[PDB]
Amino acid sequence: MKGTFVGTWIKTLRDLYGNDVVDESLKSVGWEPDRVITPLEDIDDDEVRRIFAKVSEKTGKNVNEIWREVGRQNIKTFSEWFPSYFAGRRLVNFLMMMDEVHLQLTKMIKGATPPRLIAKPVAKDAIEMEYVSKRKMYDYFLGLIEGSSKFFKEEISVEEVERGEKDGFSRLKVRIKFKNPVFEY
Ligand code: HEM
Repeated sequence: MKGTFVGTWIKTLRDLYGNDVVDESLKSVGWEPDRVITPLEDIDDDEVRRIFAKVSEKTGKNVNEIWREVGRQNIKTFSEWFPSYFAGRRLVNFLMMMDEVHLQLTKMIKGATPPRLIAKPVAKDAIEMEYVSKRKMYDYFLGLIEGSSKFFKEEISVEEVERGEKDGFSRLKVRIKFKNPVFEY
């Protein structure tokens, strides 16, 4: 994973659980709590897992709940960094462009493997969106959806339809219902 994003995650963990909890967890992995994450570096997926596992241990919070909350908070951060994706858009449009955004933002990186986030209309007031990734970040995905709803101040209902692994990929399909219509033309 990329550095300052994970850096973002770590910052969020500090806000939720305190500096003490986070410092120790970073220390348990061989980091200095005040280690600088450079603007370019990349941090391994498996060290992230270990960090989150330790924060879970020390807070008693299940790691899936922690990921969900990190996802909910992360949307705000992405609005600081990529304001154009948020400006002048409604929630439905925002969610519908996510698959492309993740391709566009990683296409320059050798060996990149972004999540796929394909969405399509399934009713006049609803989309189905499918998470597809080797990383199995199901709760982060769901949390990001919830955080988007909060950020845009547009209420939604989210129903999980399918979950599981296939072809070496994790997949999670949800149906998202918007409060008033969005696919009538
Ligand atoms: C402006 C908003 C957003 C931006 C700029 C953004 C960008 C990114 C980028 C660059 C990555 C790293 C991908 C990689 O290193 O392979 C990532 C990870 C991820 N993104 Fe987003 N994202 C945004 C919002 C969302 C939303 C709304 C969702 C779901 C609906 C989402 C789902 C995910 C997930 C689940 C990951 C973890 C990587 C994985 O599971 O494979 N993101 N995001």
